[PDB]
Amino acid sequence: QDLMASGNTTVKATFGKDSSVVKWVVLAEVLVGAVMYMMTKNVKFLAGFAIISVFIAVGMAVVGL
Amino acid sequence: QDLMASGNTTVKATFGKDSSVVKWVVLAEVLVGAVMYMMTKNVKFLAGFAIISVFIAVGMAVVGL
Amino acid sequence: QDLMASGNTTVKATFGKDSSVVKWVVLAEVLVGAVMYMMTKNVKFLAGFAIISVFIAVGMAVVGL
Amino acid sequence: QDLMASGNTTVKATFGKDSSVVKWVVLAEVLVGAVMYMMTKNVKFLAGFAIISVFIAVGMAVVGL
Amino acid sequence: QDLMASGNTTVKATFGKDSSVVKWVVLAEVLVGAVMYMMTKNVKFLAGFAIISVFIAVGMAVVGL
Amino acid sequence: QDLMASGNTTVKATFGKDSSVVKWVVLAEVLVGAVMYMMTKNVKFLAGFAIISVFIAVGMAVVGL
Amino acid sequence: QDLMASGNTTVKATFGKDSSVVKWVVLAEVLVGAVMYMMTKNVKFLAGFAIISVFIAVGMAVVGL
Amino acid sequence: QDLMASGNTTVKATFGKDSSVVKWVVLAEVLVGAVMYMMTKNVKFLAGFAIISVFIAVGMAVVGL
Amino acid sequence: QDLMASGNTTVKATFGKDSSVVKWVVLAEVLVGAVMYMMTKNVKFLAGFAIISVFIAVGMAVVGL
Amino acid sequence: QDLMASGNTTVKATFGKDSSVVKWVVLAEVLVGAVMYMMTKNVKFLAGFAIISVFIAVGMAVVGL
Amino acid sequence: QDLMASGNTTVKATFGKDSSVVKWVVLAEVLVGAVMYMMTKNVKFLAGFAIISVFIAVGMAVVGL
Amino acid sequence: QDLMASGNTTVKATFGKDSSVVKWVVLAEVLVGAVMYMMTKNVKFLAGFAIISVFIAVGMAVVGL
Amino acid sequence: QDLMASGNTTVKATFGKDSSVVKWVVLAEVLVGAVMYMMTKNVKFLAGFAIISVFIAVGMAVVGL
Amino acid sequence: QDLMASGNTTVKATFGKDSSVVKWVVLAEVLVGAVMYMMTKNVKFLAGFAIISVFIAVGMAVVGL
Amino acid sequence: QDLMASGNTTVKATFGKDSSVVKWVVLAEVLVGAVMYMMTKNVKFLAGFAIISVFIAVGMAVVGL
Amino acid sequence: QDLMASGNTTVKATFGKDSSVVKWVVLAEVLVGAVMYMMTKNVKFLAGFAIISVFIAVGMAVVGL
Amino acid sequence: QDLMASGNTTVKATFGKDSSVVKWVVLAEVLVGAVMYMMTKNVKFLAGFAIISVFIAVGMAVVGL
Amino acid sequence: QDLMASGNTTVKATFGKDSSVVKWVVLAEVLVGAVMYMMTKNVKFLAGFAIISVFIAVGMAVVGL
Amino acid sequence: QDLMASGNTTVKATFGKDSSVVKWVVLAEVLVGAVMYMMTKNVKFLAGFAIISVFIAVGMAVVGL
Amino acid sequence: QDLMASGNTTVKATFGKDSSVVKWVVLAEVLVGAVMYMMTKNVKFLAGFAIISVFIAVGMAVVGL
Ligand SMILES: CCCC/C=C/CCCCCCCC(=O)OC[C@H](COP(=O)([O-])O)OC(=O)CCCCCCCCCCCCC
Ligand SMILES: CCCC/C=C/CCCCCCCC(=O)OC[C@H](COP(=O)([O-])O)OC(=O)CCCCCCCCCCCCC
Ligand SMILES: CCCC/C=C/CCCCCCCC(=O)OC[C@H](COP(=O)([O-])O)OC(=O)CCCCCCCCCCCCC
Ligand SMILES: CCCC/C=C/CCCCCCCC(=O)OC[C@H](COP(=O)([O-])O)OC(=O)CCCCCCCCCCCCC
Ligand SMILES: CCCC/C=C/CCCCCCCC(=O)OC[C@H](COP(=O)([O-])O)OC(=O)CCCCCCCCCCCCC
Ligand SMILES: CCCC/C=C/CCCCCCCC(=O)OC[C@H](COP(=O)([O-])O)OC(=O)CCCCCCCCCCCCC
Ligand SMILES: CCCC/C=C/CCCCCCCC(=O)OC[C@H](COP(=O)([O-])O)OC(=O)CCCCCCCCCCCCC
Ligand SMILES: CCCC/C=C/CCCCCCCC(=O)OC[C@H](COP(=O)([O-])O)OC(=O)CCCCCCCCCCCCC
Ligand SMILES: CCCC/C=C/CCCCCCCC(=O)OC[C@H](COP(=O)([O-])O)OC(=O)CCCCCCCCCCCCC
Ligand SMILES: CCCC/C=C/CCCCCCCC(=O)OC[C@H](COP(=O)([O-])O)OC(=O)CCCCCCCCCCCCC
Ligand SMILES: CCCC/C=C/CCCCCCCC(=O)OC[C@H](COP(=O)([O-])O)OC(=O)CCCCCCCCCCCCC
Ligand SMILES: CCCC/C=C/CCCCCCCC(=O)OC[C@H](COP(=O)([O-])O)OC(=O)CCCCCCCCCCCCC
Ligand SMILES: CCCC/C=C/CCCCCCCC(=O)OC[C@H](COP(=O)([O-])O)OC(=O)CCCCCCCCCCCCC
Ligand SMILES: CCCC/C=C/CCCCCCCC(=O)OC[C@H](COP(=O)([O-])O)OC(=O)CCCCCCCCCCCCC
Ligand SMILES: CCCC/C=C/CCCCCCCC(=O)OC[C@H](COP(=O)([O-])O)OC(=O)CCCCCCCCCCCCC
Ligand SMILES: CCCC/C=C/CCCCCCCC(=O)OC[C@H](COP(=O)([O-])O)OC(=O)CCCCCCCCCCCCC
Repeated sequence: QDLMASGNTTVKATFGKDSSVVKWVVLAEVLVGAVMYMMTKNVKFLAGFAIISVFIAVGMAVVGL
Repeated sequence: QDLMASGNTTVKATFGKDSSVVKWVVLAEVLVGAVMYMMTKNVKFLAGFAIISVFIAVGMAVVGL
Repeated sequence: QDLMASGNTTVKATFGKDSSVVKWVVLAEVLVGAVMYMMTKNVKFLAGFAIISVFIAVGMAVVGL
Repeated sequence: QDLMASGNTTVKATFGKDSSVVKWVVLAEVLVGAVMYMMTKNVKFLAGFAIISVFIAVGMAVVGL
Repeated sequence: QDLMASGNTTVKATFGKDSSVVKWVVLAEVLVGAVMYMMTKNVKFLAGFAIISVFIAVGMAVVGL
Repeated sequence: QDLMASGNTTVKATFGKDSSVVKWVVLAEVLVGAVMYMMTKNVKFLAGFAIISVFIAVGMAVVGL
Repeated sequence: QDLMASGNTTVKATFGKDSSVVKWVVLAEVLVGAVMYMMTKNVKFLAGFAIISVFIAVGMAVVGL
Repeated sequence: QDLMASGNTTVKATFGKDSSVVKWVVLAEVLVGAVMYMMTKNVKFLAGFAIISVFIAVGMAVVGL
Repeated sequence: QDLMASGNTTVKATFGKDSSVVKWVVLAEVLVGAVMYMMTKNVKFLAGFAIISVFIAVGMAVVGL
Repeated sequence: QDLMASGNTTVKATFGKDSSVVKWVVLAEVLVGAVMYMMTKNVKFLAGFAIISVFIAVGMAVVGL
Repeated sequence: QDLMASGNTTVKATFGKDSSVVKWVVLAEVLVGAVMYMMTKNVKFLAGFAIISVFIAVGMAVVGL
Repeated sequence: QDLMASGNTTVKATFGKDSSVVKWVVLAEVLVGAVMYMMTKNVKFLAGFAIISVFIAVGMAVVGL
Repeated sequence: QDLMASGNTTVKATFGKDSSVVKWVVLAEVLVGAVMYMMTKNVKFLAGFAIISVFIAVGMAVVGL
Repeated sequence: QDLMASGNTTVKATFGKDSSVVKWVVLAEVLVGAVMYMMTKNVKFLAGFAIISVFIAVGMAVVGL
Repeated sequence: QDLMASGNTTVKATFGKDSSVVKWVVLAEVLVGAVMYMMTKNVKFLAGFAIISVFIAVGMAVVGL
Repeated sequence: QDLMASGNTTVKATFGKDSSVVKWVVLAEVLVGAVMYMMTKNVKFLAGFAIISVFIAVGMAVVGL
Repeated sequence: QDLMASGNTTVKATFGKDSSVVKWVVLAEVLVGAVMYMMTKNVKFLAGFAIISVFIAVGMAVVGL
Repeated sequence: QDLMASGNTTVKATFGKDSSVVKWVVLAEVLVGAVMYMMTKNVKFLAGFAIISVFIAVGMAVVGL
Repeated sequence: QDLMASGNTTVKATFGKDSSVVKWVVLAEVLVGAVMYMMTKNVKFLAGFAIISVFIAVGMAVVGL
Repeated sequence: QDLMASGNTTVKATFGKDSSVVKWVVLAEVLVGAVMYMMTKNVKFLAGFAIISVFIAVGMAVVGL
């Protein structure tokens, strides 16, 4: 008797591991990092996209959708 | 002579430990954390999904539904 | 010559220490706290369910139903 | 020559210090306070049942039934 | 010798668990919630249809028509 | 003996899943979001139309008209 | 038996993909961005008109008017 | 059946490519840059008017008024 | 044998699609919107006359006078 | 057989495009904007009289008095 | 048949281009600017009276009283 | 028919070129500059009273009271 | 054959342009404005007596007593 | 034939230019300003009594009692 | 014929130049200044009691009670 | 006829020159200064208690309680 | 021939300057002010009893009983 | 001939200087201040009980019961 | 003739010097201070429980319950 | 007659010296210190867990639960 069971499918494909939103977030990270590195010359901005990637992976395994 | 005993079943499966609402809350946490980390570069946002998980567990054992 | 003595039983089992209404109130507290913590990142919301629990206990001993 | 002297007994046991109505009023106070605290997070609602209790005591000593 | 026994049938099918009025009430809830969420951006409006559903169920079991 | 059975058809096509009112609500959401994003520059307004869409779907399956 | 079918045409041409309101919103974005960049010298304001454009496109395909 | 078609002309000549407001914005940029360069001696302020100019051009071609 | 058939003509020209009352209502809307926008500076008042117009159209087609 | 046709003339000259009320509204806008700019130093108040002007024009063409 | 034509004269001399209210507004601007410059040492306050002057001029030509 | 013409005299002598308020503002500038120079040893504070003086002069000629 | 012609004189001097009632209304406005300005510090109260004056003038010319 | 001419004298001396009420209003202004300045340290409160004084003067000349 | 002339005496001695309320206000200023200086180490708080004193003097001469 | 004359005594001994509150303020100053000097090694913190002392003296002579 | 002259004495001592009712009103004012100040921390409540006192005095001199 | 003289005694001992109500008000002040100081860390809450005490004293001397 | 004398006992033991509420307030202070010190590293939070303790003592001696 | 005596036990074991919350606070301190030391290389972060420990001890002895 679960009254919100009908939506998982949609959610899983719009906000999920294989979805467009996630790729847009990672693309934004790349561009922000490049623009900041040009202005400050600080190496901490060259790792940005890596730490996010691993993070997202570890996250989606805890939800189990 | 308990007059609201008939509903527990439904409640327990719609708002419970094994329910879709809880997974949607945790998914929202992941996405909010990623978007905030991209804009501020602050590490406090990388722990978000963990502290929530433990919290929910400790909560559902106190209700005992 | 008490004219409302016949109802205590029912009341005590519908609005009492061992009743479904109380568990629904505590469950609502858990869910509200999680949703608020996700949006504000403020630790005051992680204690909610504890303070309510003790409160209810201290209350039901003063009524003595 | 008091023409309403016959009823005190009944009144004293239905609307009195040791009566069911008073316990139902205090129980309602507990429940209202918990539900309001969950929605507002304001501490003024955690004192409700105390101030009522003392109040009722001081009242019943002035009537002297 | 029950003088209003003839009507239950009609009532049970016009104002009952399986009736059109109940579905119209739940539909109104959905639409009101969507319109309010668009104007305020407050999440309390996304739960509306669930709490009503459970409520109606628990109600119709107490009447026993 | 259901006395309001004659109207479902009309209702289902005027206030339903495939109806004009729903599309006008979603269009209003798009426009409100764009105007607010221009003035505040806050990303929470870029998700508006998605969360509403899923919501409506999950709603219309619970009514079953 | 749809009772509001007569208006779509008008709506689609006044609040639509090819309408004047949308162009006025995008023009406002350009001007706000220029005035803010002059006062703060922050590059985040140089992307404004792009993100809005894509957004509107993705929106109008979900409504399907 | 476009109900706001009558205004484009006026808008296009008051808030447009060939309008006085745009020239006042660029003039303000020149003056702000000179005053800031005098106080800080930083070369980033000598490019201000160029980047704005190109920006406005690219903007007005996307609106197509 | 319709006993009120003689009046439609008059009604249709005094309270109708092409009548003076409707234009006075729309004129009042324009003036109220301008006066409110001057005092609050809120954009919701700039759409008033549009939503009314479409509304009236959709209405007069349902009456069919 | 239009029973309110006699008044348009008067209305059109008292509440119209060429009327004193409209000029008083625009004058009030100028003065309010100046007084607010003096106290806050915010540029949004320097555009007030323009947006109103265009608005009124677009309005009076939809009424067609 | 203009019913408010009798007042323009008075208005034009009390709230107009050559009126005392306007001079009091500009005087207030001068004094506010001096007091703020003394406390912050920020040059943006030295232009205040100029931008207001031009503004008022451009305004009074659009009203045409 | 100017309805606020009676006050200029008073205003001109209380908030004017030859008034006490202006001298108090300039005196405050002197004292603030001395106290700041003692703590920072920065020469920009030794010009304060000059730039204000010229400013006030140029201001009072634009008001023409 | 006008049956109420005898009273105009009296009316015109008791409720008229040159009458005591009007001066008492304007005096009340002055006092209310001062008391409100002292408590709120809002400038809208400093214009009160002006707008009323013009209003009364424009009114008495429309009656023509 | 003015029927309320007998009272002006009294009014003019109780609610007038030379009356006690006006002095009490100005005294209240002084005290409110001092108490607010002590708590906020904002200079806008040091001008209060001046602006009121001029205001009252300009008011009493328009009434002409 | 002044109807509130009887109270000046009392007022003048309770809310006046030589009254206890004024001394309590100045004492509060001293204490607030000391406590704030201890926490911030900012010299603007060492002048507080002086500026208030002069202010009160200049005020009481304008009321003339 | 001074209506608040009865309290001076109490005030003068609780908030006065010879009172405990003043000594607690000076003690707090000593402790804050020592803790700050330990962390920054800046000599400006070694004068704190002196400047406060003189200040309080000069203050209490202006109140004259 | 005054037909109600016999009662003044009684009235003057029950509702008068030296009567118990007046003291009860002033006592109520004190208590209300204290309770409100405790809950809001707003200084306007500390003046209550003073303004009432003067008021009553000025009132009883106008009646002359 | 004072008709309410019989009650002063009772009033004076229930609502008076030496009464329980006053002590309960002061106790409430202490507790409210402590709870607020814990949450905000603002020193204004540490003076609460003092200012009330003096206030009550000054009040009871004006009533003279 | 004190009508609320019967309650002091209860009050004195529930809201008093030796009561559980006071210990819960001090415990809350300890926990809040520790959590804040962990996040900010500011020493002002290490004194919290001391200043409250003394405060409560000084308070309970002024009430004298 | 202590009305909240029933809860101490629970409180003492959930918020106490031997409780899980305290250990979680100290664990958080360790982790925050390590992460900060890695990024800044400042030795002040290596003492964190010690100062907290002593603090908590000294606190729990003052409450005496
Ligand atoms: C729906 C369409 C999505 C389209 C995705 C394309 C994204 C392209 C973004 C490129 C922007 C580059 C701008 C930039 O680098 O400026 C630097 C600023 C730094 O500002 P700050 O650190 O000084 O406060 O950086 C910032 O502060 C933030 C600016 C960038 C944030 C906006 C992008 C958010 C999109 C996230 C999508 C969420 C979808 C639900
Ligand atoms: C029923 C369908 C549920 C679908 C669940 C999908 C959720 C996907 C959400 C992704 C949104 C990402 C937006 C974002 O990151 O923006 C950042 C903002 C921060 O705003 P602020 O901190 O500046 O005030 O973040 C915010 O402030 C909050 C924005 C996100 C909150 C909306 C999500 C709430 C859904 C909870 C479901 C409750 C169900 C009863
Ligand atoms: C009879 C069936 C009971 C079913 C119980 C299931 C409860 C599940 C509730 C989950 C709701 C989550 C919504 C949420 O978190 O939104 C946050 C808002 C906060 O609003 P605000 O602070 O901005 O004013 O939060 C709020 O403001 C309040 C929203 C939640 C209140 C509704 C729940 C009340 C049920 C209490 C039952 C009483 C029974 C007599
Ligand atoms: C004879 C049988 C008695 C049974 C007693 C059981 C009582 C259980 C009550 C639980 C109700 C909880 C509902 C609740 O908390 O909602 C909050 C509202 C607040 O409304 P508002 O503040 O926004 O106006 O709260 C309210 O506004 C008031 C709602 C509660 C009032 C109804 C209870 C009155 C019973 C009193 C008995 C009198 C007997 C003569
Ligand atoms: C017999 C045919 C039934 C047809 C059912 C279709 C229902 C469709 C309703 C859609 C209406 C949407 C309007 C809306 O969302 O406006 C918001 C307002 C909120 O007003 P407020 O909160 O500001 O006071 O919302 C409101 O305040 C209430 C407006 C909606 C209430 C009217 C619907 C009641 C129908 C119930 C049927 C009962 C049958 C016995
Ligand atoms: C029947 C014809 C329907 C036609 C549909 C076209 C809708 C087009 C709407 C475009 C309006 C844009 C205005 C806007 O963005 O202003 C922002 C405001 C925000 O106000 P606030 O947040 O500051 O209180 O936003 C608001 O607060 C709300 C303003 C918009 C609400 C009005 C639209 C409601 C239509 C819903 C239709 C219901 C049908 C039953
Ligand atoms: C119907 C005729 C439409 C005419 C369209 C022409 C638009 C031209 C607008 C140019 C305004 C430039 C002003 C400006 O840049 O000031 C900056 C402010 C920023 O304020 P803030 O960030 O400090 O709160 O910016 C703001 O905060 C917002 C100010 C701009 C908002 C007003 C424009 C809204 C028009 C939207 C049309 C909706 C139609 C339904
Ligand atoms: C309608 C008439 C328009 C007249 C146009 C003439 C503009 C002349 C402006 C010259 C101002 C020079 C002042 C200056 O350089 O000071 C520097 C400050 C920097 O402040 P900050 O960086 O320290 O926060 O700079 C600033 O922070 C901003 C100060 C300048 C902003 C005001 C100009 C805005 C006019 C835009 C017109 C919009 C029309 C809708
Ligand atoms: C026949 C003799 C006439 C004597 C004329 C002398 C008038 C002197 C009036 C001075 C009253 C000042 C009181 C005041 O300022 O209080 C403010 C209140 C505001 O109340 P609110 O806004 O909070 O609802 O303000 C108000 O709300 C209204 C209070 C004032 C209204 C009473 C005056 C009406 C007289 C009009 C004469 C009509 C003759 C037919
Ligand atoms: C008939 C006898 C008249 C006696 C005149 C003596 C007046 C002495 C008044 C001194 C009061 C000082 C109180 C004070 O400064 O508190 C500040 C508050 C501010 O409140 P807020 O801004 O936070 O809403 O300030 C306020 O909000 C308003 C409080 C003061 C208003 C009351 C005085 C009104 C008297 C006007 C006389 C009218 C006669 C018709
Ligand atoms: C009738 C008896 C009068 C007794 C007079 C003795 C006054 C002694 C006051 C000493 C209080 C010291 C408290 C203090 O310094 O705290 C600082 C706060 C600053 O708060 P903030 O700036 O952070 O908002 O400071 C504040 O924000 C304000 C706190 C002080 C305000 C209360 C004193 C008002 C009394 C005025 C008397 C008016 C009589 C009508
Ligand atoms: C009623 C009992 C009074 C007991 C008096 C004993 C006072 C002992 C205080 C010792 C505290 C030492 C703490 C310390 O030095 O920390 C440094 C901080 C500096 O903070 P910041 O500069 O980084 O913002 O310093 C601060 O920022 C401020 C912290 C100290 C302020 C609290 C003391 C105020 C008491 C004043 C009494 C007023 C009575 C009405
Ligand atoms: C004949 C015996 C008289 C005995 C006199 C003793 C009076 C003692 C009164 C103490 C009551 C304290 C209660 C209190 O402070 O509560 C605050 C409320 C405020 O309510 P609100 O502002 O939120 O609407 O305050 C109020 O709203 C009003 C509550 C107080 C009003 C009742 C007192 C009226 C007595 C007047 C005597 C008239 C005799 C003809
Ligand atoms: C007859 C028996 C009397 C018993 C007296 C014992 C009193 C004990 C009270 C302890 C309550 C502590 C609660 C507290 O501190 O919460 C803080 C709130 C602040 O709320 P806010 O500022 O956010 O609106 O604080 C408040 O807003 C107000 C809450 C406290 C007010 C209730 C106490 C009133 C009793 C007055 C007695 C009057 C007798 C006629
Ligand atoms: C009846 C049972 C009582 C049980 C007592 C146990 C208390 C344990 C409390 C531990 C809470 C720790 C939470 C915490 O430290 O979070 C920090 C926040 C700071 O918030 P902010 O400064 O950012 O606005 O801190 C806060 O802002 C406030 C959060 C803590 C306030 C809630 C505790 C109040 C209880 C008082 C009892 C009154 C009884 C009448
Ligand atoms: C109920 C389950 C509890 C689980 C306990 C496990 C705690 C593990 C925490 C590890 C987090 C490490 C994150 C970190 O080091 O980031 C550094 C930031 C510094 O931020 P800032 O200084 O730049 O403002 O650090 C911060 O600013 C603060 C981030 C850490 C604060 C969150 C932990 C609070 C838990 C307290 C429990 C209270 C229970 C009532």
